[PDB]
Amino acid sequence: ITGTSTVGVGRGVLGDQKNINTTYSTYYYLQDNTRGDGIFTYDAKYRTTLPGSLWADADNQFFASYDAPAVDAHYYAGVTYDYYKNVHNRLSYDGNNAAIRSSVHYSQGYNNAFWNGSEMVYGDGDGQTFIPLSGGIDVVAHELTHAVTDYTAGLIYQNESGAINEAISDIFGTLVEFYANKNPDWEIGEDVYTPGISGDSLRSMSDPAKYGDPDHYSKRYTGTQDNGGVHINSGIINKAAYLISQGGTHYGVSVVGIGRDKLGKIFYRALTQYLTPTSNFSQLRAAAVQSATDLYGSTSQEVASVKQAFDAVGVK
Ligand SMILES: [Ca+2]
Ligand SMILES: [Ca+2]
Ligand SMILES: [Ca+2]
Ligand SMILES: [Ca+2]
Ligand SMILES: [Zn+2]
Repeated sequence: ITGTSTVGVGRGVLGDQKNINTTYSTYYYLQDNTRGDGIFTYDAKYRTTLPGSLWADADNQFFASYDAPAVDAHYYAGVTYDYYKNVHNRLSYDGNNAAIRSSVHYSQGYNNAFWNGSEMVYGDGDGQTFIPLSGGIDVVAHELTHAVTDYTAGLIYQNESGAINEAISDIFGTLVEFYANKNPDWEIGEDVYTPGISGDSLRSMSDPAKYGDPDHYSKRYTGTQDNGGVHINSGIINKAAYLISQGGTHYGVSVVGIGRDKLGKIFYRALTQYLTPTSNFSQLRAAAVQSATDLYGSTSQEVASVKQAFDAVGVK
């Protein structure tokens, strides 16, 4: 829509108040013109046709409970866009400022969120397993990082490449959560997963085995479910990424952590310059070693920690 940029205020899924960038033209729309070619949020109105209607509001105030998921989708897409721009110098997911689109209230009782190839889609949850999925900044950044992967390495969504694709999304979703300093942690989806239980989450990067995911290459899932285990075997990479950052001893192998910032520089580099559509875990290891080598030198501590981390999860 063509109109005047302005700022509205609302409340997100967890009840927190925030300012959001809106556009005025008769109504106030959720259209942020301050970032790239824009961030646009749509109402799918409980249907599955996409994208739905650009979200329109009469007074620029978004405190209705129906508004909550739109507020957070719109706001967290802007925070993810800022993370990629400021930290990695990348302009939107394609690197050329592509418009970012999201639809909320997709279907009824839908317990998922996803990047479909052209935009982000978020269900409201059934209210028991999940509350509206856009309330989780790690979930929003996870889905938006799939768009980044799609335009760069192009990892196919199955078997080891799909597991890497998923791990990349959990790593950058977590790094975005630390960037916004929103009670950060190494768990995924804990702000929106099971509102009746405290403490749990969908997946853990610091201890994937907590929920039954593998944390070692010898425990990988080799069946056919979940497209060959893309959400299961990602735990091996997540654990390696946690160790590179934080350090620790895992199955007897000691890793000195080098921190989150270096972790994000090494993996962003591996992702945008060395990973290809069919890369497997062993190729991920070699891409990560080469990336740290490029950035810090072959006899740096950084290269040494990437190697120990992959040795600790059994990836050679
Ligand atoms: Ca309103
Ligand atoms: Ca958190
Ligand atoms: Ca988290
Ligand atoms: Ca919970
Ligand atoms: Zn994913």
